[PDB]
Amino acid sequence: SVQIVYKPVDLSKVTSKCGSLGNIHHKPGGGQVEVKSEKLDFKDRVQSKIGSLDNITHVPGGGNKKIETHKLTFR
Amino acid sequence: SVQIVYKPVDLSKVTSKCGSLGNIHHKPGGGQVEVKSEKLDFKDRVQSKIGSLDNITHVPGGGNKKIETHKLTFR
Amino acid sequence: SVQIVYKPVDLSKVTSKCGSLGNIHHKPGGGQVEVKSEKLDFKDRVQSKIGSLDNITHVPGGGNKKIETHKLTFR
Amino acid sequence: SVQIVYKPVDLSKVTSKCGSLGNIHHKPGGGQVEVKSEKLDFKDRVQSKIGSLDNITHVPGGGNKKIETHKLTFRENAKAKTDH
Amino acid sequence: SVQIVYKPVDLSKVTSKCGSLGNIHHKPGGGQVEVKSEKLDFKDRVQSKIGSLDNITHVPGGGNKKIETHKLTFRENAKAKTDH
Amino acid sequence: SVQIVYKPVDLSKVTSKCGSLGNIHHKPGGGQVEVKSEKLDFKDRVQSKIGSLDNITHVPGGGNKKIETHKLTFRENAKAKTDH
Repeated sequence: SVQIVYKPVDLSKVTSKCGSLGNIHHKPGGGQVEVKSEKLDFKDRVQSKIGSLDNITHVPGGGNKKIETHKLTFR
Repeated sequence: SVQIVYKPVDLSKVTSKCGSLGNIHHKPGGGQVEVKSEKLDFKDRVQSKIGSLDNITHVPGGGNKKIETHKLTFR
Repeated sequence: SVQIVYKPVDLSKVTSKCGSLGNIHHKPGGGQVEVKSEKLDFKDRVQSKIGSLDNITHVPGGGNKKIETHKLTFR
Repeated sequence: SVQIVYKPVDLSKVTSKCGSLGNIHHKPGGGQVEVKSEKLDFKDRVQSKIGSLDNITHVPGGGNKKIETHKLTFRENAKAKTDH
Repeated sequence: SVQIVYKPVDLSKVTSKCGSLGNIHHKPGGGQVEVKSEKLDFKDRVQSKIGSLDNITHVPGGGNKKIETHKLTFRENAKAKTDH
Repeated sequence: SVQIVYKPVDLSKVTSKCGSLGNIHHKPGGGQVEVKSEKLDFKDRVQSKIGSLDNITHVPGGGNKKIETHKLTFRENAKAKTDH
């Protein structure tokens, strides 16, 4: 007489938390920004920021791969 | 006499939380921004931000893959 | 006599939360933005933001792939 | 309980006088201006100017400017909650 | 309990006088201006300017400027909570 | 309990006088200007300027400038909690 019980239990959790989570920003814009000139003159490939607020999250990551295999072979 | 009981249990979870989640921004616009010139002159490939607020989330990621296989072979 | 009981159980879950979720923005427009000149001249491939508010979510990601295969073979 | 008295007073006096603002007086007594062009060839996205002799005025001045701002803020409350 | 008296006073006197702002008196007695162009050849994204003798004036000045900002803030409250 | 009295007084006297600001007087009696161009050849993203004799004037001055700022803050509260 033969009895096989195959009863594995998976309660696991796989989680990613990526980028900006749960932050508090209080009054971040304040105070003077003054740019006084005669000429501003920007040519090829210029990036300029004057008194700007800029929140960027770039998330190429945070991916999850979960692989499971079950084999019972009886002969 | 042979008895096989194949009863695997999966209660698992696979999760991505990606980008900007649950952030608080309180009064982020405030203060003077002043740009004073006789000329502003912007030519090829210029990016300019004056007093702007900018929230960007780019998420190429956060994908989930969940592969499972079951075999019972009896001979 | 042979008895086979193939009864695998799947209550698992696969989830994506991608982009901007549950964020709070309170009075984000505020303060003076003043741009003051006798000439503004923007030419080829110029991007300009003056006092603008901008929320961008781009999500190429967040995709889910769930694969399961079940084989019972009896000989 | 709460008493707010908001009684700002303006009694200011502003005076401006301007004689001449931004006039063009244009009294050429003689001579000439000559602009000759003969074999021009302009193609994709050309901007061109030949023989500029403009008389131009921009006079936003002479007057006085006041910016005046008041705010009284009483018990401004904000509350923000995130849970996940 | 709470008394706010907001009684700012402006009694200021502001006086401007300007004689001439930003006029052009173009009064040439004689001579000449000549601009001559022949075989000009302009293609992709050319900006060009040949022979400019403009008289141009920009006068935002002469007058007085004041900025005057008042704020009174009483019991401003912000509260922020994150849980996760 | 709480009494706020906000009584700033401006009694300022401000005076400007300007004679001439930023005029062009242009009375050439004679002579010449000549701008000759014969075989110009301009392509991708040329900016060019030839023979400039412009009279240009920028006068924001002459008047007095004041920036005056008042803030009174009574019991401003901010509180922030993060938990995870």
